[PDB]
Amino acid sequence: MVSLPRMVYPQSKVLTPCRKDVLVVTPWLAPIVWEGTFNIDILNEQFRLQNTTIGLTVFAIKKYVAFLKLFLETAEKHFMVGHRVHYYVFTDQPAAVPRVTLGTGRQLSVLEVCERRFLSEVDYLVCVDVDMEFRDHVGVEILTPLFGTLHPGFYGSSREAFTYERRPQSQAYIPKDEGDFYYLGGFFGGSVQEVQRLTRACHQAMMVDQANGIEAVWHDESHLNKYLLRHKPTKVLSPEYLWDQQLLGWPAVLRKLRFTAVP
Ligand SMILES: [Hg+2]
Ligand SMILES: [Hg+2]
Ligand SMILES: [Hg+2]
Ligand SMILES: [Hg+2]
Repeated sequence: MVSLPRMVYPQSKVLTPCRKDVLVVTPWLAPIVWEGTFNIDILNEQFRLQNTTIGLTVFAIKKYVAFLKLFLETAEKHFMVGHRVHYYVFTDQPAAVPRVTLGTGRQLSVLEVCERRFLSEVDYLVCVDVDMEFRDHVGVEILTPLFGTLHPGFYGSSREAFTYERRPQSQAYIPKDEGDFYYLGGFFGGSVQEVQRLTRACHQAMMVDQANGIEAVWHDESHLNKYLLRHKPTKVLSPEYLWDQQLLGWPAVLRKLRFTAVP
């Protein structure tokens, strides 16, 4: 709760939008994080003064353990650098986890495949897929109670085109006239409490679907979209945060490609 120290930075012009090519705030007043919308120095101050600890979770089973080295090494270069980080690697091959050199204040836990642990060890949880690599800054600008990430292939599409689950028989059902954005199942997070609420909710919904003999079109992702539609995220990350340059190239609208799929 302490006050920020004296800081010197350029003034923001009230009569000058920061980005004139994209939407930077949702209808429920949640910021949409694009390069240029934030001053990382101010945000780093706020979060360091709180001695914020960020948990980063990834599941690496079978052949996916092969992606851990690059994932962890690039995260060390771009993920929450300067802040306390705790990586949680869930895997069926504990011995196959690469020994990556970590910066100070950063640790890694290998869990073989304990929620109570999270509440006690980190302030925020970030959940992503392992077959990725960081290519640019991914920092505290994303931290908030609950956040979703705009899917790179649908940020410019009409909602009718969103690949939401369209069957009323599914708990993830979302009609053609509903929906704000199409979020990625591979990059979401927020406070431990909000994240556990989301996963707990999606777990129950998927069980209901299973019992009813139905499986959502895009599984976990379909349910995450239903959850975020009914519980608006406090921050929305732009496609900068999960991109696939091989399939989508590098649009002018993207000033940075921070987290990407591995070819
Ligand atoms: Hg998680
Ligand atoms: Hg859900
Ligand atoms: Hg689930
Ligand atoms: Hg989910």
